[PDB]
Amino acid sequence: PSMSITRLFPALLECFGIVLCGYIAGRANVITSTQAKGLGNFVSRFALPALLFKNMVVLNFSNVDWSFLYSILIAKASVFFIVCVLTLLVASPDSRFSKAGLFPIFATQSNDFALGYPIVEALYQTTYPEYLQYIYLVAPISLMMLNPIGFIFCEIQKWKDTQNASQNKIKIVGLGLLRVLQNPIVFMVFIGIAFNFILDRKVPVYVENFLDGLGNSFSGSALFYLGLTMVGKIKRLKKSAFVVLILLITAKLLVLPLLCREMVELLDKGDSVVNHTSLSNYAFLYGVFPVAPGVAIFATQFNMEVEIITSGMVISTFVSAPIMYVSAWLLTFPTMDPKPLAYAIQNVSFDISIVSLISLIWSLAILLLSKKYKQLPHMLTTNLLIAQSIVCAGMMIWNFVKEKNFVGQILVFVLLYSSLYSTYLWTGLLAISLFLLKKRERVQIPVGIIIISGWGIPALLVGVLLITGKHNGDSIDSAFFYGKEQMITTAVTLFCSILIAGISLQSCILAQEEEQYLQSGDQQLTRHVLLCLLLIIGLFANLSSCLWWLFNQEPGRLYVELQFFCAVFNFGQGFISFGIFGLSEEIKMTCQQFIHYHRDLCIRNIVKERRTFCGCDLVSWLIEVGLASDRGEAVIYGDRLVQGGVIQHITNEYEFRDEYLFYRFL
Amino acid sequence: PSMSITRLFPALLECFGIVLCGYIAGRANVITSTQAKGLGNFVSRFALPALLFKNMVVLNFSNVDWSFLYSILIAKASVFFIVCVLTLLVASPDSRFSKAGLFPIFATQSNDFALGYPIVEALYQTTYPEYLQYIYLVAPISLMMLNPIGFIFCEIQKWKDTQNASQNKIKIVGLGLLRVLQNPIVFMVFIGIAFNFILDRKVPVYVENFLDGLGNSFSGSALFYLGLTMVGKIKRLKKSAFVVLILLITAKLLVLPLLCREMVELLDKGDSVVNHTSLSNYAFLYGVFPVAPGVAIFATQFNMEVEIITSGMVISTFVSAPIMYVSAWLLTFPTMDPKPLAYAIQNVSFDISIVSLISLIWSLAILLLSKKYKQLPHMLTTNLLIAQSIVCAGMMIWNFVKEKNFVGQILVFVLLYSSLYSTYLWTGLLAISLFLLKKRERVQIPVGIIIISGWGIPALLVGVLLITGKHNGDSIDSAFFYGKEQMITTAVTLFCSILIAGISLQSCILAQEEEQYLQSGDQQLTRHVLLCLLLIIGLFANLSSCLWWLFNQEPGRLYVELQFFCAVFNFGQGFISFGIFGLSEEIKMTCQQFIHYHRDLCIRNIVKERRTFCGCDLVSWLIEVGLASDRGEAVIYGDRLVQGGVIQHITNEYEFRDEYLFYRFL
Ligand SMILES: CC(C)CCC[C@@H](C)[C@H]1CC[C@H]2[C@@H]3CC=C4C[C@@H](OC(=O)CCC(=O)O)CC[C@]4(C)[C@H]3CC[C@]12C
Ligand SMILES: CC(C)CCC[C@@H](C)[C@H]1CC[C@H]2[C@@H]3CC=C4C[C@@H](OC(=O)CCC(=O)O)CC[C@]4(C)[C@H]3CC[C@]12C
Ligand SMILES: CC(C)CCC[C@@H](C)[C@H]1CC[C@H]2[C@@H]3CC=C4C[C@@H](O)CC[C@]4(C)[C@H]3CC[C@]12C
Ligand SMILES: CC(C)CCC[C@@H](C)[C@H]1CC[C@H]2[C@@H]3CC=C4C[C@@H](O)CC[C@]4(C)[C@H]3CC[C@]12C
Repeated sequence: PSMSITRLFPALLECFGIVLCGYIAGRANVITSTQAKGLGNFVSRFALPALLFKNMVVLNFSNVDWSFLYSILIAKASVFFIVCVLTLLVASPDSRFSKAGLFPIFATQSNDFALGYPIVEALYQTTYPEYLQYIYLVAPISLMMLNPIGFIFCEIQKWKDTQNASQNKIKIVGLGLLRVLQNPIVFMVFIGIAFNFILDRKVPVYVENFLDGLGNSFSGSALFYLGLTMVGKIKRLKKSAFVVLILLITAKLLVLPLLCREMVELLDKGDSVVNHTSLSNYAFLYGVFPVAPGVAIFATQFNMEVEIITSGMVISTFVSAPIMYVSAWLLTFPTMDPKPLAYAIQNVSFDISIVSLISLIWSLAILLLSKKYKQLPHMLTTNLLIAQSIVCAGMMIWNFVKEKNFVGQILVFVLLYSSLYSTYLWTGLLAISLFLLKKRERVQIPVGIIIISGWGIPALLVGVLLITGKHNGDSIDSAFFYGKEQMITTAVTLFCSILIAGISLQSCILAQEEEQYLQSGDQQLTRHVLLCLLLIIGLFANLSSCLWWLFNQEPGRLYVELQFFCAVFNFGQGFISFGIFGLSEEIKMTCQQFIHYHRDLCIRNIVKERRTFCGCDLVSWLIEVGLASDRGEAVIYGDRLVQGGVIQHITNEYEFRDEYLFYRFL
Repeated sequence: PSMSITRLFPALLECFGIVLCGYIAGRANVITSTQAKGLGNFVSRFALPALLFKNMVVLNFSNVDWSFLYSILIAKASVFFIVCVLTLLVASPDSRFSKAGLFPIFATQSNDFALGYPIVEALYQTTYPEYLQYIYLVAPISLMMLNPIGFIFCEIQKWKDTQNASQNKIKIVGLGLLRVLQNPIVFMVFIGIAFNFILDRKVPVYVENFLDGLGNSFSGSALFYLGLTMVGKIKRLKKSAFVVLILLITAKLLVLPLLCREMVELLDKGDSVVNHTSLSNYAFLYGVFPVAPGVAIFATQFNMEVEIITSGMVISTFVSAPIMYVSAWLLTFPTMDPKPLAYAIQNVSFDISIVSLISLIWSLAILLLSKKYKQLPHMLTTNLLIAQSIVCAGMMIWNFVKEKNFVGQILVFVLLYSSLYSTYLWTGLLAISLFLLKKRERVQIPVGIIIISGWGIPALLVGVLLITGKHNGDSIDSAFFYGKEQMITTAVTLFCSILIAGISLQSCILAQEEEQYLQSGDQQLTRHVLLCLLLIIGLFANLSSCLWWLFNQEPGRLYVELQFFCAVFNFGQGFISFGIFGLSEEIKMTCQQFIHYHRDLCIRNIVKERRTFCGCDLVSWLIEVGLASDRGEAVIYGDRLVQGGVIQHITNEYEFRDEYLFYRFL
C-alpha cells in the first residue's frame, strides 16, 4: 500500500553510484582538487539557488501540515541541546567551546537536498506527493534556528584564542547571525517567499525553462562533487577521537530518528491512523540522512576540528545507506502477510546478491590481473571472494529453481550453503593467518593444508546434514530447507568461526633496499585486519539469530528482523570485500619553465649522492614551494616532467609515483 | 498546428541565460579557467556518455524514417566537399592542408546536444515527438563520416614537418581513424547499439535511476561550461582573417540549412503533404545550430588555426540565436491568417521589448552607478539607452492600450514613435561625435545643442505628423497608425540618419602619468564604432523595408518578412547596447610561501627605481615563471599577496588589478 518500497533500491543505486563515479574520477587523478572547485561553485551558487527558488515560489502555504515541521524541529532542538550540554560538561577547557560549536551542528544538520530528496521522491511520489514539499521546508528552517548558536560558540572560542577581552557580546552575536544570513539557502528561501507572495504562486513562462534547466542539474553534479571531496579525507586517528566519532555518528543516525518518531507520535493527533503511521515512518526515514558537507565547510572556515568533522561526515555518508535500506524494509514489514513477507525477503536478498556478484567479479578480475596473489595473504582473500561469488550465484539460481526441479533444488542448496559455510570458515582461517603473521615467525605456512581444510570442512558438514537431515521442499526460505539439523550445524559452524576469530585476534644497494621495501609494503595488513574485524559483525548477527530461534521455539515479533539482517549480511558481505580490495605543447612549456627559471636551488635538500632523489621528498618539496596544491597535482607535474625527458627512473621501469622510488636528473 | 512556436522564446531564454550565467561567473573570476576543467571533464566523460547510452538503448530502429537522415548526411557531405575543395584551391601552400583539415569541419559539425536538443524538444515534443530521436541519430553518424577525412588532412600537415615522403599512408589513415574512434560519442553509441540488440530495447530498472541522474545534468552543465569557455576568446584579428571568418559562418549558418531543405525536398517523396512540409521545415533550422566547441578542442589538440577557429565558434554561437528565432517564425508564418499574423508579430515584438527593457534598465543602473557619464561620449550613450528603454516601455503599454482608449492610445503612439525617431537620430549624433573626436580638435562640443536637437527634432516630427496626418484606429500595427504620411516621415528620418552616419564614418610623475593613461583609456572609442555599425545595419533594414513598401503599393509575399525584421530590430536593439555596455589560513600560507622561498629574483627585470612595478608586468612575470595559468590566476594571486600585507599601491586607493598601476613592496 503506502510507501512503495520496491523503488528504493534503484534510488539508492543512483545516489551512491554517482558518488562512486565521483570518487573514482577524483582518485584516478582525472579531476584534481583545484578542478573540483569549479563544479563545487556551480553546484552551490547557481543550481541549488535556482532549485530552491523554483520550489519555494510554488508551495501553497495554506495547505501545509505544520505538525510534522514542529515535531522535526523539536527533535532536532532536543538533540542539539543534549549534545551541546554533554560536550560543555565533558570536554577539556582548552578547546571546549569550539567542540560545543561544531559537535551539535554535526549531529543535527543532514544532507537532504542531494541524497535525501531522491529517496523521498522515490518512496513517496505516487502515494503521498505532499511529503516532497516538506524537505524544502525543514532543511532551511533548521539552519535558521540551530546554526547561529554553534557559530556564536565558535566565535566565543575564537575570542578566547585571540585573548582580545575588549570585545563585547554584541559583535559576537552580530558575526554569528551574519555568517548564517550569507548562506545562499537562507536568503534564497526568503526571496522565494517574497516572490511567492508577489506573484500569486505562479512562475512566469519566460523563466520557467531557465529555472528548470538550472535545477535539473543540481542532484547529479552534487553527488559527483560529494564523491570527489572524499578522495583523501579518511586518515588514521587515535582511540579517543575514534570513540568521539562513533558517539557522534550514533547520535546522528540512531538517536535522532527515534526522537523524530517519538515527537511525531506525541504532537500529531489526527484521524486516519494509516496517515499517522505513514507520518511516523516518514519522520524515522528523515532522521537517518547523513551529515551534510556544509558542516565540514564550516569547520574549514573556522579552522578548528576540521579533521574529525571531515572524517565523521565521510564515514557517516557510507554508513547511512544500509541503515536506510534496512529501516525502510523493517518499517514496511508490519503491513504484510507471512508469505509475501518471505517473498520480499527473497527478493531483497536476490537484488543484493546480484549487485554483489557484479561487484565481486569486477574485484576478482582486478585481483587476477594484478598477479599479486602468489604471496600470502592474498590467495586466501582470493578464495574468500571466490566463495562469496559462488554463494551469490547459488542464491540467484535458487530464486529460480526454488520450485522448478527437485535434483536441481538439492544441488543448488548444497552449493549455496557449502559456499556460505566456506565463507564463515574462511573468515577464521584468514584471522589465523593474520595472527600467525603477527608472531613474525619464519615458519612455513601450510597453505595446502589450510586451503583443503577450508574447502572441505563445509562440504563434509553439508554431506552429513544431507545424510542425517530430513528434506523439506515446502519451505520458501533456504535456511529452513532441512530444519533442526541445518540450524544446529549452521550454529556450530558460526560458533567455531567466531571462536577462531576471537582467539586469533649504478646502485645495487638502492635497488635491493627499494625492492625489500616494496615486498614489505605489499603485505597490506591494515586492510586484511579491517576485513577480519568487519566480518565478525555479521557472524555475530548470524549466531545471535540462530541462538534466538533455537531458544525461542515460539516465533515472537523479533525473528523477522533477525532474518532480514542475517540475509542482508549473508548476501551483501561481498560489498565490504569490494570496498576494501577493489580500489605535446604543454609538456615542452613546463619543461622549459622548470629548466630555465627555478631549476636552481632545487637540488639543495632532496637530492644527495648515493652509491638521486626519492619520490615522496620531491612531492613534499613541490608542495612546500607552492607549485602544487595536493599530492595529485604534484604527481601530474612529475609525470609532465618525466614525459619531457627531465628526470628518469634508475631502472627505467616505473613512471612518476609517490612511492620510495629513486629518480635521476638528465 | 504543427511546430508550436509560442514556446520557443522561453527555450532560447533558458539556453542563452545559462550561457550568460557561465560567462558572467568566468569573467567575474568566480570560477577560474583551471577550475573549469573539472566541470568540462564531468560533462564530457560522465553525463554525455550516460545520456547517449540511455537514448541509444531504446530507439526502435524498425520505425525510423531514413530519408531525413540520408538528406541531412548528403547536405553535410556536399558542404564539406565544397569547403574543402575551395580551401585547397585558394589557400597558400604554406598551410594549405591544415586549413583544409579544419575549415570543412568547422562549417559542418554543429552543437546539437546542448543547444539544439532543448530547442527541438520545445518545438516538437507535442506535435511530432519522433523528431526528437533524429538528433541522436544525426550528430554521431556525421562525425563517423566526416571527422576522419579532415583529421587525415591535418596529419598530412604534420607529415609536412617530418620530411619523410616515403612513409606512411597506412599510418596516416590509422591515426586519422584512431583519433575519431576514441571520441566518447562514437563508441558510446556503438555500445548503445550492442546493448539495444542484447537487451531487446529494455533497460533494467536497476540502472534506470542512475542513467537518468547522470543524463539529466548534462544540458545545464554543458551550457554553463560553454559560457565559461568564452571569457577571453574574442580578440582583434586581421582583415583577411575577418573575411575568412565571415565566409565560414555564412557557410555554416546560411548555405547548410538551405542545402538541407533542398535535399529533403528532392529525396523525401512521401504522402501527407502537411507532414512533408513539417519535415522539410525541420530540415531547415537543423543547419542553423552553431559550431560545436569540439572543433576548437580539435584545433587546440592539433595546435593549428586555434585562434580563428575559437573566435569563429564563439561568434557563430552568439549569432545563431536571432537567426533561429526569425527563421522559425518566418517558416511558421505561411500557416496563418492575416489578423493572427499581425497578433503574432505584436506578441513577438512585445516579448523582445520586455526582455530588452529589463536588460536596458539593468545597464542604465550600472552606468548611472559607475558615475562615468560626465565625459564624452558616455552621456550620449546614456541618452540612447534612455530612448531605447522608453520605446520598449511605450510598446508594452501600447499592446494593452491598442484598442482601449482614444487619448491614451494617441499619447502612447506619440511617445513610442518619438522615442523611435530619437534612437534613429541618436545613432547619427553618436556617429557625428565619434567623427569629431577622430579629427582630434581641441574645440568645445556643444553638448547642450546636440542633446536639445536629438530630443526635440523627433518631437517636432511627431507633432507635425499628428497635425497633418489622419487617424486610423482600425490598424493593430502601430506603423500604419496614420498611413502614408507616417511612412514618409519614418523613411525621411531613416534616410537622414543613414546619410549622417555614412558622412561621419615618490610618485611625482607616476601619479599624473597613470591619471593621463586612465583618462585616455576611458574614451572607449573601439566599442562605439561597433555599436554605431550594428545600429546602422538595422537602420538600413528599416529604410529598405520602407522604400519597398513605398514603391510596391500592392502587397506581395515579401512585406511580411520585412515587417518582422523591422519589428525585431526596433524592439530588440537594446540587446546590442546591453552586450556592448553592461558587462585566512590560505592568505598567510601564500604570503610566507612567497616571502620565504622565491621572494628573491623578483626584482631583476620588472622592478626599477622611479622618481615601483606595474601590475601588468607582475602578472606577465608570474605567468612566465609558472605560478599562474592565465590572467585570472595571476590576479587572484596578487589579491592574496595584497590582502596579506606584501605589496601596496602608492596612493593606497586601488586594489590589485591588471592595469598600469604602480605597486611597492612592504
Ligand atoms: C546497502 C545496499 C543494499 C545498497 C547499495 C549500496 C552501495 C551502492 C554502497 C554500500 C557501501 C558503499 C561503499 C562504502 C565505502 C566506500 C569507500 C569509499 O572510499 C573511501 O571511503 C576512501 C576515502 C579515502 O581514502 O580517503 C569509496 C566508495 C565506497 C566503495 C562505497 C561505494 C558504494 C557502496 C558499495
Ligand atoms: C534573439 C532574441 C529574440 C532571444 C534572446 C537572445 C538573448 C538571450 C541573447 C541574444 C544576444 C546575446 C548576447 C550576445 C553577445 C554577448 C557577449 C558575450 O561576451 C563576449 O562575446 C565577450 C568575449 C570576450 O571578451 O572574449 C557574453 C554574452 C552576450 C552578452 C550574449 C547574451 C545573450 C544574448 C543577449
Ligand atoms: C550488509 C551489506 C549489504 C552492506 C554493508 C555496508 C557497510 C557495513 C560496509 C560496505 C563497504 C564498507 C567500506 C569499504 C571500504 C572502506 C575503506 C576503509 O579504508 C575504511 C572502511 C570502509 C569505509 C568500509 C566501511 C564499512 C562499509 C561501508
Ligand atoms: C535584433 C535583436 C533582437 C538581436 C540582435 C542580436 C545580435 C545582432 C547582437 C546581440 C548582442 C550583440 C553582441 C554584443 C557584444 C559584443 C561584444 C563585442 O566585443 C563584439 C560584438 C558582440 C559579440 C555583439 C555582436 C552582435 C550581437 C550578438
